[PDB]
Amino acid sequence: KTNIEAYRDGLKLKTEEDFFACDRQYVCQNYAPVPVVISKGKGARVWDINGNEYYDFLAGVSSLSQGHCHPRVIAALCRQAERLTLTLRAFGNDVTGPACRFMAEMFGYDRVLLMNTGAEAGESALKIARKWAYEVKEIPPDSAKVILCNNNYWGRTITACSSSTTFDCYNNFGPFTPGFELIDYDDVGALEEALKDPNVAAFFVEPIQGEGGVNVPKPGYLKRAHELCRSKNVLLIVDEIQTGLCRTGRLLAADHDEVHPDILLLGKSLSAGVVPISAVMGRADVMDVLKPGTHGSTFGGNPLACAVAVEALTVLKDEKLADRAERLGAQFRDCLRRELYGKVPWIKEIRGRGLLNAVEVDSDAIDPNDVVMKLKENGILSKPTRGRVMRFIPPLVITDEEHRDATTRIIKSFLAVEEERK
Amino acid sequence: KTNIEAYRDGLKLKTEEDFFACDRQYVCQNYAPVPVVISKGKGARVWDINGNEYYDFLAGVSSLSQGHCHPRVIAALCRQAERLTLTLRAFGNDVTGPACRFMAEMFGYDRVLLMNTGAEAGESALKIARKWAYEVKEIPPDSAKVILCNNNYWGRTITACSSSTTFDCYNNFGPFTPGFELIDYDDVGALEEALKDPNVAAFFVEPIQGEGGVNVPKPGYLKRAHELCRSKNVLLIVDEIQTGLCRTGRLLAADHDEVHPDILLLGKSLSAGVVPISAVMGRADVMDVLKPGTHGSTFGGNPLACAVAVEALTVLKDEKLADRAERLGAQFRDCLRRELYGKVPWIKEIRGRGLLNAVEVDSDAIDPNDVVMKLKENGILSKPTRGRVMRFIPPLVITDEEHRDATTRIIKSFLAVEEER
Ligand SMILES: *Cc1c(COP(=O)(O)O)cnc(C)c1O
Ligand SMILES: *Cc1c(COP(=O)(O)O)cnc(C)c1O
Repeated sequence: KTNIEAYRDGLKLKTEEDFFACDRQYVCQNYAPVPVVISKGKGARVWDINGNEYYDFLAGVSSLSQGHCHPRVIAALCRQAERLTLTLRAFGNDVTGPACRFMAEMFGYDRVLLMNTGAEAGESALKIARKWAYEVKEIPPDSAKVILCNNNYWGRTITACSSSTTFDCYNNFGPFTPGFELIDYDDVGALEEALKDPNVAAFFVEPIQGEGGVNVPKPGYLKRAHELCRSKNVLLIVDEIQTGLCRTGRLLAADHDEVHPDILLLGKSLSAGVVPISAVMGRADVMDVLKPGTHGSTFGGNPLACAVAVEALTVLKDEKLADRAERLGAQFRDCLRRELYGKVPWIKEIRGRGLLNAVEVDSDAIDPNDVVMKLKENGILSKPTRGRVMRFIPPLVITDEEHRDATTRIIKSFLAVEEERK
Repeated sequence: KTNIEAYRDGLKLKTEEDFFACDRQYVCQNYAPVPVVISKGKGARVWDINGNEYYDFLAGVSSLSQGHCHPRVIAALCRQAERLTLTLRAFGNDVTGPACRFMAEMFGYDRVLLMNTGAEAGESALKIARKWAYEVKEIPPDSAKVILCNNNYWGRTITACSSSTTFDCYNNFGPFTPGFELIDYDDVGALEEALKDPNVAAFFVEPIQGEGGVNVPKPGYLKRAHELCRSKNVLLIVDEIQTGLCRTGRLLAADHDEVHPDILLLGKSLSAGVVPISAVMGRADVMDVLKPGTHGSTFGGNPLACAVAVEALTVLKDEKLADRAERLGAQFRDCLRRELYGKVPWIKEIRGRGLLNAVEVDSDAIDPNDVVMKLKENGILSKPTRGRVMRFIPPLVITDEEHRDATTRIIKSFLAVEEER
């Protein structure tokens, strides 16, 4: 009945290959997808166009923590969408303020800036940190530096490309925005050395590196980093777009170290995967550098996304998804270590916190894509990062039985690829 | 009651003032909003929390061309939202491909890249142009230049600030992304000189500058610019995020000059103001420089936004909103000119195309905000740009009866402010 449905009917796409070809012909070819055509999602499950069921073990890289099509989130979208979707922040409305209050109180910050994407949240935090460094720290104009880590990921703008160490992310996209010092991740001594520069405005870091391969730092990393930064009046910007909102077994992964970020970033599951909405939060004397006219966005803070975000955030609490991720995650890692370590020599490491988990394989010893195909053959959808880091990031709403079943299927896939190697 | 409704009820916010104080306390204060508290929108109209009606003459700066809460668009949102909203482009789905084909065919391009915001579309276009210049033009490493115009606006990223001449956009946000050459808008000679640098990858331009003040260039500008760029193998990137999608009385504002942009940007009304979705479109040999892993976005091309965009775009066609914009916009400029030129001396110029109109005032002879308040007294909601440029950007679905009424109301507001002068 709707225009997309009717247009699609007219195209007579029956087979999965009919869709792959449509995609190849008309869609900018900047992804290499897994060959599946998903048509429905609910909770931890998706179905392809043929009625085949899978567990979704990417979940939007932790954008779907609440599950696909969560009924409450969908009801809140549809109720608000019938009333009002967009005013701009040029006009007041009856949603944006309350939603920013809800977030401010939930995370403990004076001010909430709403943007659309995670990359926009990072851009906005860097602009805040620079303008603050210039106007409050009074460092010389154009000299602000931001420290970031090797293999960081914060998105795909030119400034993010300019602060990346991933070849594909920056190659042939220059010239680059200046002002970035890259240090190793999970290395406190290198941070301490970089903090000797009094031009540093901020250290920008992930509690666990997401795209970089689910890299879990050593105990105390973030606590120690924060102390170093405070002692130099340098802002700690913590990117929780992938790690935040219950994924690691706590509300924020920073909580594991009892760290309250000077600037916090949220996105992804902030909307339960329904619409793009991201947040930058911080104390008043930092956030208030963004005076009227100095920053903006058409859709940032639109009342529809705000309504969705408050529902999505409430589901996290009501369904105790932090406790669920903590419990199931510990079990997943325990299972895989028990049944795969030793028996599968080409597994380099099994790592994670909560339900942010990875199995790094040795890509010289095995074709990583065999594991991906095999997993799919056994009803598990995932996409690696860096070729060799297999990722297991299911929605947090995955039931005990679904998780047990999935774990069994996942173990079986690795063993099957190992058998096949013989 | 959904969570936002129950939470808000608990805050006991009754007056407009209660809402403004809530904003000042919790919302990052990077806007100076007009004092109205909008609760609902329908078509060209909105209502505040006390049930006062207004005409929306900002329309999301042309994000709501289809009106607030277009029933077909909202029905499309809701139907798709029950089925599937996000897969990532890491997995296929049954929506993204067909929506991109729909777009490719409607606008006549080989490849469609879907992103979320207008800024992201601009970023993506600059990346494509730079990479193409390096890989196809073979210009030296890090040497790509992009030409754009004074008073341009394409967003708020650091790289957008780095290429702005607006003090508030860029001030204290550096150091800046290199590789930009700013020239005057609506100046073909300046473009021709700038194109002498063989390291230019692209000229990035708006068919009418939006935030810059609804600056309508001289006849032939875009046509002449495209020819100069082709002469030098430079890409013409046309930002139609504000001007496109029937706003100026044509499908694309570029159509006024019969210009097919080498890279086209859409955004805003691409979703009828319902969810952020933006698009970058271009020929295959340009767009295919974005190889797997070289660009991405979590929400870019998500199925929900696709279903919305297709419905949004079908509305524009089905409701003949280009013809509506042409016809009403001409009637608007003619009435304002006839009743305001000569009678109101502080109006510098009345200008626009279609329903992208502006009235620039002289702010040494009048307070800009007096006009804005009298408009609001008279039921017309607008926000100027650059202080002195009043903007009249209603939804295109505004009825004949509603548009005559609004036109009377705006004329009455300028005349009342002149009387009070
Ligand atoms: C995915 C991601 C981003 C960027 O979010 P987009 O919404 O895709 O721009 C930023 N930071 C981290 C840690 C992420 O995982
Ligand atoms: C509003 C606008 C943009 C930016 O779009 P956002 O979605 O606000 O980032 C870019 N270009 C033009 C011409 C615009 O009017």
